[PDB]
Amino acid sequence: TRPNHTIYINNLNEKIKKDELKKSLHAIFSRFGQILDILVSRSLKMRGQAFVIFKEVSSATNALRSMQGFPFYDKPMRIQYAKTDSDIIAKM
RNA sequence: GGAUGGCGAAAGCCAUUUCCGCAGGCCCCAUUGCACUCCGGGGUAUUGGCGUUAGGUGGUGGUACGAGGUUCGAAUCCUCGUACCGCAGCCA
Ligand SMILES: [K+]
Ligand SMILES: [Mg+2]
Ligand SMILES: [Mg+2]
Ligand SMILES: [Mg+2]
Ligand SMILES: [Mg+2]
Ligand SMILES: [Mg+2]
Ligand SMILES: [Mg+2]
Ligand SMILES: [Mg+2]
Ligand SMILES: [Mg+2]
Repeated sequence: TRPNHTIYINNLNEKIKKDELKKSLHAIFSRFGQILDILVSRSLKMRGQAFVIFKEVSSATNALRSMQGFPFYDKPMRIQYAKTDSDIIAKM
């Protein structure tokens, strides 16, 4: 557990189309602090996972302790910090 | 794409097709995966469109050619249109 600007989320319902997932994720997470970006992919290795990048590490960390396990589409979210800064954060 | 026919030396472009295929509907298998350019696979439906970067309307930049205007005349500047290309969305 090494605090990062980006929370990593897996165990997401894989049926949900992309656009919808982002929309829903943004509604739930944008209320923990300002969000800079949400990355969703439905590649063989990326599906079921989502990368939410807050603007301040204090937000990401708060979202984590709070949304951990939260129902989402009949599936508990499993959240963690992202093993590595996100492209936009690092350049900055 | 294959085949067949048309102009061609090919490139290509056109056409046809109860050959194969693509996006869109609907099901099924597989994946618990730490990424930032994308990207598993299969069955069935399969009109129309397209042809592996594989559908469409209208829209924004571009490339191409055309028209009107600019001008003495323009290959310049201006706008309009069309074909295509990367693009966002929406629809299939
Ligand atoms: K045919
Ligand atoms: Mg052929
Ligand atoms: Mg021929
Ligand atoms: Mg001939
Ligand atoms: Mg041909
Ligand atoms: Mg299909
Ligand atoms: Mg298929
Ligand atoms: Mg002229
Ligand atoms: Mg004149």
